Amino acid sequence: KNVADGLAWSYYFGYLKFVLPELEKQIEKTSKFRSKEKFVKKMFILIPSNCFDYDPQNRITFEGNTEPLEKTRGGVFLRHYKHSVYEIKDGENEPWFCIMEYATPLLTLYDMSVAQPGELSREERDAQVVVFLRKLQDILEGDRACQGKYELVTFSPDRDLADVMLRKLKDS
Amino acid sequence: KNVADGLAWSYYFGYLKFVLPELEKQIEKTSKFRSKEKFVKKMFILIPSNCFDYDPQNRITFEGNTEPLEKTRGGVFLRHYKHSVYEIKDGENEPWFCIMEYATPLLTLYDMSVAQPGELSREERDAQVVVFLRKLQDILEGDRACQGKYELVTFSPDRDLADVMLRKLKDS
Ligand SMILES: [Ca+2]
Ligand SMILES: [Ca+2]
Ligand SMILES: [Ca+2]
Ligand SMILES: [Ca+2]
Repeated sequence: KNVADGLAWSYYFGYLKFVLPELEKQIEKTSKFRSKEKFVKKMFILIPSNCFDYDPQNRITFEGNTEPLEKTRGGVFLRHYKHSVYEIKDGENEPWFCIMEYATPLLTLYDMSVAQPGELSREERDAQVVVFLRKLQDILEGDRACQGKYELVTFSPDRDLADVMLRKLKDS
Repeated sequence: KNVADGLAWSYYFGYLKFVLPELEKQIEKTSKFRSKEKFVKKMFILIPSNCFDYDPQNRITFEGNTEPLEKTRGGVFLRHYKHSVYEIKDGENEPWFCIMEYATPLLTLYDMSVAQPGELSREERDAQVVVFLRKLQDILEGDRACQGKYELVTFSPDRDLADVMLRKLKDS
């Protein structure tokens, strides 16, 4: 029922609340990318459809991670928040540098329903997913510090990851 | 209602599923701690009570993090999972080295109810919390690979953090 709200409220208060309003800053701390033009300074939250290698042609490549985001809690607990920047080759053209995130709260809905159907039907989850994605927007859409600092991207086997991502970069 | 299950099912499939059965291994990869006895190789999930400095006497200290756990998914997405090891001073006696985690799915219930009461009441949440802790156990309690690799610890202002942790280490 209204549990997809709890997952979306946890993806925000526990992650996107403080990594999004500092994304630009943190990216401007990583030397290897500061003077690297054609780097869309925005977090792309990637959403897969259906069920189970998104890189056949091998256009995408891990190029490192941004400077961690030291956040201490309660005056004792330290936690680092870094992001993985990838390089997407546009044929012979210049390559692109983006930040992609494989959404964990959503993936745990796929993983669960494949391992615990009784608790989460593959269909009962399909409703929980559509609510999560639409709830996640309405939360961020109401946060000025996180506004325009992200983008939701959906792909599939027929929707090649490298292709769809290159499409989103020309319009960002 | 039955949403706390979704939070507990996401903390497992998205984190505890693969960091817990490898904790011992990862800790035995971090040079600074391999030859360091009095290091309880177990993850302590810390739970705070009520609402808002857990270190007055300053007995606890960040001593670094374990070797990250590179986990790639879909053949493209890289993600690092490290843990923060702290040093708890046992008076003039030898010091202890443990792994403490400030639980993210639970903290998002506290943070939320302070910022969005209408969506999550202080009481409606207090139920969601007690269910989460009881749900999280039965999931881990049913996974032999995660069994005995963790421990739930609860504290409060009257329950000094450095103090409560030292009793849990001597009783392991
Ligand atoms: Ca330059
Ligand atoms: Ca690749
Ligand atoms: Ca030694
Ligand atoms: Ca301290």
